[PDB]
Amino acid sequence: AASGSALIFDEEMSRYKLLWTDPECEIEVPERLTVSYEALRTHGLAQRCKAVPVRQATEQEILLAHSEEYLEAVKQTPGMNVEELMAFSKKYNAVYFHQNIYHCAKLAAGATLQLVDSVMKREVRNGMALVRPPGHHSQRSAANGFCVFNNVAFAALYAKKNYNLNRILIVDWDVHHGQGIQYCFEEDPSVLYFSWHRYEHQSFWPNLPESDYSSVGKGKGSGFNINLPWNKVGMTNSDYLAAFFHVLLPVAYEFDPELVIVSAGFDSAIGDPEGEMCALPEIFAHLTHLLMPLAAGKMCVVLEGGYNLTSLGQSVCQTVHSLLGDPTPRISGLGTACDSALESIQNVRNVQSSYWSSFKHLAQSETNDIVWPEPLKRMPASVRTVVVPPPGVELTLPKNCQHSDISESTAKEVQRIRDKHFHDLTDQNILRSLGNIISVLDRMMRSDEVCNGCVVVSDLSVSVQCALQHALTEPAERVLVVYVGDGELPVKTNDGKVFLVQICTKETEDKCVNRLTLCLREGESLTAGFMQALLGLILPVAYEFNPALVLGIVEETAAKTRLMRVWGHMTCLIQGLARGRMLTLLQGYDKDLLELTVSALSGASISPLGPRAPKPEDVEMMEKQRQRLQERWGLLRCTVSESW
Ligand SMILES: O=C(CCCCCCC(=O)Nc1ccccc1)NO
Ligand SMILES: [K+]
Ligand SMILES: [K+]
Ligand code: NA
Ligand SMILES: [Zn+2]
Repeated sequence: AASGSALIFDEEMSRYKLLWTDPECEIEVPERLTVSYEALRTHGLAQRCKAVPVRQATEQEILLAHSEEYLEAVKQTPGMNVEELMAFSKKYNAVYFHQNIYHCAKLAAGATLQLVDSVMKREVRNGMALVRPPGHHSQRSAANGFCVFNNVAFAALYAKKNYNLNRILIVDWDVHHGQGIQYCFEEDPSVLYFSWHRYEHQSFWPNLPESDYSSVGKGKGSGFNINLPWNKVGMTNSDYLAAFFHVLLPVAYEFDPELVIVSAGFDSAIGDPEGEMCALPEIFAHLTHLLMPLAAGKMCVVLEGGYNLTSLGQSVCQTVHSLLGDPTPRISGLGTACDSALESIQNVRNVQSSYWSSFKHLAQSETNDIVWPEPLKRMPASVRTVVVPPPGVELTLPKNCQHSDISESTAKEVQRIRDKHFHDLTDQNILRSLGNIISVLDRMMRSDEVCNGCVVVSDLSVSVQCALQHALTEPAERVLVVYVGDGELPVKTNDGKVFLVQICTKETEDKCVNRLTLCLREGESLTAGFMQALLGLILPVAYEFNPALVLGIVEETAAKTRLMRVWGHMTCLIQGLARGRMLTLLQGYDKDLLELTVSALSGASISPLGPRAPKPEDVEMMEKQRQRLQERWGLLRCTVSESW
């Protein structure tokens, strides 16, 4: 199984620049590459990636996406003087040429192909190519928007041809629309293109009607092009995450790509003079993290734009941190997307409802100078995951996992807690597990040596009570509890410090807004239903709640239901919260569930779900939960609110 993250970079790509006055092009500078690599070096991140050399894309590889006429014309630019390069540049929109840009364009494209090969050959899990010139605007026969050749279109075409892939996801989170990519794949159902972009009702460059939400693809490709236009500037973390939870992720997990390619322009970040958005560099840690469970982790991140040298370096670092598996930063202050964003989101969801299961209930009425704080450090835990199996059970752990050793003080605390709240308890196995829970929690909370943990337990109520209560003291300001099982737990949600997600079998009305109860009907559609709940309900609320610790709980009766085909996906996605600090209590020994839990907790790749559609009874149940909760938890909203 693949390990490591590739970093593809070469300083030759900084050796072309603009040679005449052009206020429109002067932002695209060599230093974008320099500053990004050096930020990766400053933070120790480049040193932890597998350096993979660049190469030239061959003529045959260029012709996968471009015409002979356009290649032949670009092939002449190395012989041109400055006057001739100016004349040639003026034939295109917002692009400049330089004696060395053809060379660099072949390197940017070859670097991307190097990244695809490394990932697809399983030499690395994932990676990032830091390239110039960018590519997502270039077209079959035109340079455009600082782009000469379409680096990301190459990668998907090349991955199709040489690895016989049937499903490729391209995510373009650059602030501009990648119209070159859209045109390349508009008729192709094998490539799903998603782009958000500043649009402002078509007044923002490149000013194209087909960058609107109504362009869904053409022909056999209808439904595999998704445009989310931003019609105001100032979009925040909340807007970007609303886009992911309510548009991109439901479609991406249903598509089930075999490879993910990211057109990663960071001009969508705060401070950028082109984007004028307000999302913090830390959001890219989460945009990367939320997509990493797809395609068994096979993700190729390719640099596009980004022009504020400061937010550029920080956003590159946040992305590579997540590719390397470092713990995600906590995102505070999340809430409803703004009204303009909710309008764009509801519009794209409505036009896409003809094509995607997650949105299908919408189709009929029966169914429905700028400055910001420096990012904190993101250091991997010495031991990522600690595991406490039943006594005697030895298991093969991934290289970054360990078994627990109850201390003397810990043992005194269990006696104290025993001598207050469970006085008639002497079952020295339970008392061992309570020492295990406290020992694990103290390593998670106090030390940065250990990130998360999993403890197998016998008695739920005493273990849950001591886990939760021990977390609340020694401050964990807020605790998210995720319980798979029936019955009521010793968990009080009447103070705002605990949010409880319960996935159960009995349909029970819940009364207050700090509890989300999901009764999913039994059957084969249960896997699709849980995934829809996870992306569209659980993750929006959890992200807004912003817990300091996550407590997972699985009762023994549920440990062999179809609902635990998704346990790995939830465990990976839920580590976007609380900087990955999650304690899981498994009731009873299940060898596989404990293996899967530890695997996901440790950051391993997880198997795809493959293939369908969920029961309409479940969709109605979930939308009733959204109605009940979205006034309190605005990140749940995916429509504009009713004005009174
Ligand atoms: O980042 C990019 C390319 C940016 C496209 C060029 C912007 C168009 C423009 O008109 N820019 C401008 C002109 C004058 C003054 C300031 C900006 N794609 O992802
Ligand atoms: K974009
Ligand atoms: K397509
Ligand atoms: Na021009
Ligand atoms: Zn851009």
